[PDB]
Amino acid sequence: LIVNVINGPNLGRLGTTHDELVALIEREAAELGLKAVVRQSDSEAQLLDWIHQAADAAEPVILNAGGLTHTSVALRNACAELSAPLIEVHISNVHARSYLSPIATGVIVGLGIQGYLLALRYLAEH
Amino acid sequence: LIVNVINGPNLGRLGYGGTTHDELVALIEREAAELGLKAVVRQSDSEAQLLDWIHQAADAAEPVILNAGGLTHTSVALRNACAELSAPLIEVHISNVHRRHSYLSPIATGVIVGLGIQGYLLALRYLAEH
Repeated sequence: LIVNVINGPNLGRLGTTHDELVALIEREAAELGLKAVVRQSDSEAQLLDWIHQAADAAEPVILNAGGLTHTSVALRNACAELSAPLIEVHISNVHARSYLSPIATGVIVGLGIQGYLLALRYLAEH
Repeated sequence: LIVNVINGPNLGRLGYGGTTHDELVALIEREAAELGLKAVVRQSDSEAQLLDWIHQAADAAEPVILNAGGLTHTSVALRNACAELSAPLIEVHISNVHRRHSYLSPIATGVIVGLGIQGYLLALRYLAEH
């Protein structure tokens, strides 16, 4: 039922606005039949807290981090504790140019912001 | 209009998806219709055959949803072949491959790994609205 869409460093900046996407994500979540706490931050500590909560709750996560994607063992460790599904999403294509991918259930890269809404659809059907 | 969905070596020997190929091939076509597309769902172990299908889609300017098998990691040919694609190419794997390096991913528009046979349908769904 409850899904956590967590976003990281250099995503508060982010062709969409803060909060086009949250609104895009939230209603689509609704249309699918879920609730998407959409959360953003620029610090790992804030980030890690939300991951532990999801693990403590067993509530699915949609994670995108920018700068802590390919640098953070801490973020990998917390994500290892996640009981319920973890879908890594990326808007840009990182492969032309990750820590979590061996701990993520699945990954989506390079499909814009619709990556988020596709991840949802998986979780819902699953 | 037309979406080419191609499958590489060993993918007809499913039985990964839980679901078999024949089942898979119908479902994709099934879910393609409701999105408003004609899923031309193919497979072969022949690398030559695959590459042809890549050329076909390149000449036609059609989007591809590619799931190579073991060629996805090993084959230069397949990247040159994919490097010809003008319209989108979505790379799809049923398992989560993170095999951690894939030739196609740096020239694929996007990738979907570890979401089962549903990656195909999520890939279709990006093409519909893009």
